Amino acid sequence: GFRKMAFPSGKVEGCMVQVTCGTTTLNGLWLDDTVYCPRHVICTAEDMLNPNYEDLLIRKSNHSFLVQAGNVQLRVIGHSMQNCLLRLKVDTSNPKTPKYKFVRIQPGQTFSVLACYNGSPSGVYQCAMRPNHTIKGSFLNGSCGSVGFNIDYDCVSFCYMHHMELPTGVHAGTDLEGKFYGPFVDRQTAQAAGTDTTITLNVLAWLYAAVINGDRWFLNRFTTTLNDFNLVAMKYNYEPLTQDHVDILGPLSAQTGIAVLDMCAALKELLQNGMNGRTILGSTILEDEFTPFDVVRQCSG
Amino acid sequence: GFRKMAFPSGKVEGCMVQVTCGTTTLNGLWLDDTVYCPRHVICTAEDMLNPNYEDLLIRKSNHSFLVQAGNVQLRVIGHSMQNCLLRLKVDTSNPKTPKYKFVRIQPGQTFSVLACYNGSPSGVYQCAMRPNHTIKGSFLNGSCGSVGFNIDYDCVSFCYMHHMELPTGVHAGTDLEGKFYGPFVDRQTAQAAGTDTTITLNVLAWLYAAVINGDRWFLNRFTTTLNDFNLVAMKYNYEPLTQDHVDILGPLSAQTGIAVLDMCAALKELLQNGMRTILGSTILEDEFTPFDVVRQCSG
Ligand SMILES: *[C@@](O)(CO)[C@H](C[C@@H]1CCNC1=O)NC(=O)[C@H](CC(C)C)NC(=O)c1cc2c(OC)cccc2[nH]1
Ligand SMILES: *[C@@](O)(CO)[C@H](C[C@@H]1CCNC1=O)NC(=O)[C@H](CC(C)C)NC(=O)c1cc2c(OC)cccc2[nH]1
Repeated sequence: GFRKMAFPSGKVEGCMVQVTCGTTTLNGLWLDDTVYCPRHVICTAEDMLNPNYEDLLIRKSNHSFLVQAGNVQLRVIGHSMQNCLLRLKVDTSNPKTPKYKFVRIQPGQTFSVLACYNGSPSGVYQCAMRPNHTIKGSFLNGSCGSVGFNIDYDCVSFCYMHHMELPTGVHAGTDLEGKFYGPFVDRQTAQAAGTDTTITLNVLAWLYAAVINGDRWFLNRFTTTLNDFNLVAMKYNYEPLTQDHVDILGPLSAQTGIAVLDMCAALKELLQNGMNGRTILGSTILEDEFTPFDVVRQCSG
Repeated sequence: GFRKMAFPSGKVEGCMVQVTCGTTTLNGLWLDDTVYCPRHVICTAEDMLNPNYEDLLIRKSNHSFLVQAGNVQLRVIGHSMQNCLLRLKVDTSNPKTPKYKFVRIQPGQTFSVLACYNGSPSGVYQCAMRPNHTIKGSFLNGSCGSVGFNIDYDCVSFCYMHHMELPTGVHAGTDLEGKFYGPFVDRQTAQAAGTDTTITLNVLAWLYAAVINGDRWFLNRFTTTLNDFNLVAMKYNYEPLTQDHVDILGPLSAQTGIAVLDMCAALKELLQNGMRTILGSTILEDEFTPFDVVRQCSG
């Protein structure tokens, strides 16, 4: 079969802690002797409308922060601001720290989210970095500080820390350097994102995954040039496909025997005609949150 | 919006091992000093076509089993078969054993699956046990012995151990007592599942989830008996509701003030007259249980 699959979250669960400053509590990520968390933990409800973060942070001391790993309190021995995050130095190192890296994910790429509440892991799901730099996640009150990550041979690449839910229900956050993805700001305001687009490379990978798993009703005897495909794709708010993206689909094309441009012609027909009550891999819409890597990993190992 | 979400898998990852007999390898579950795994690990590829498990197990000794946590071997000191599983006693009690229970889930219930290969966890996803006793999973060669589970208050309830991929691409397995879900058997044969039906309980949970989010156009001024609903639902390939299903809907019914039977009358009208959108599609979702809805609406 074919399902949306997240990385096993164990390596990340062992890093989640709770951070409290006054009456504000959120999640933190404890790696070696540092705890990372969103900086708005230092704000009161009144500060959040227009916070002068450097001004608010200089008024805090080490004992202002209560850090808890389960029932155990970790003593904060230093603090510094890391863009929209705080870096809290603690007096003990996390023995459960995996091999890790901090990466800045690009639009179209996917990652797993470990949703946490009060320092306790609660759920794990897969998300994609949207072209408009939001993520379509599922986060409730207390989820700030939850992280997004990928795993490669026991190394955890952390790429996202959660901060905000927009009025439309989509989400905004930062990388682990504290830099927001997109034009968002950590202030208590209603913020709109730019117009989103469909991740074309991922839709094509998902159509290849459908062929690999028996679904091929949408295929046709036609072909298209890359430019003619891109003209139709842009008309429907889909990202243009570059020659680099065609090359990425090489392995999936060689596996199914379907040329990349032949799959583009099938997608062009789907965009123009529609699905007309039919389904692809159980879905009634074109799915764009599976990368070619996600498809290859799930079908081949 | 709603999405499939799995439980954090760490407590289960700490229990995954690999079990090998000859060149046949699969996954096992290590809890305290016992390792549970599919009994077909004792078969060569040719033995699987028509195996006599009792006879095949007589010639296996404790020294025949290679159990590994990573590349660390755990010595087997006892073995027994329990239905379609093997229970191997090992010389080491797993320090990472969470608080746990073994449960046999009912059709319609959801659970997380930790797909494993060679004892190494690879991915996690949420599955629903279909009324035909299959799951629409994603499994490759080497996935046998992967487990399904739910976590409630740091207690892991194990409910599924993977054994087979049917010719239609759906999957079959057993509970942690080795009893298959459905009429399947552990042999290398093409087996067919019965025709599947829609999980009525979960469609009702999805309607309550829509009401919780302010989408309530489909509610009507009538009610139905459970029997009248069951008779109409079966004409639409929907499962009949049981007293347990009505009980499970208790919290959602109290939260919205919609009696379960009043919601069945709304669903009955949707079935007989069609659909407009709900949350906000024309297709009703049947893989989110009443617990899944509460978990994503209330937190
Ligand atoms: C964090 O848990 C707070 O620590 C929280 C997570 C969201 C709550 C619900 N779902 C979530 O994803 N984030 C916030 O509450 C942030 C805090 C900022 C960065 C200081 N704020 C918002 O997400 C936010 C504020 C407003 C708003 O105002 C006025 C109006 C409309 C939307 C909105 N979202
Ligand atoms: C286990 O990993 C074996 O240890 C394996 C898992 C499947 C392989 C691929 N995807 C999976 O989910 N299970 C099997 O290979 C089982 C072994 C049995 C229980 C002894 N066999 C099947 O799943 C199986 C056999 C046949 C078949 O024959 C002939 C014909 C059609 C389908 C089919 N499935």
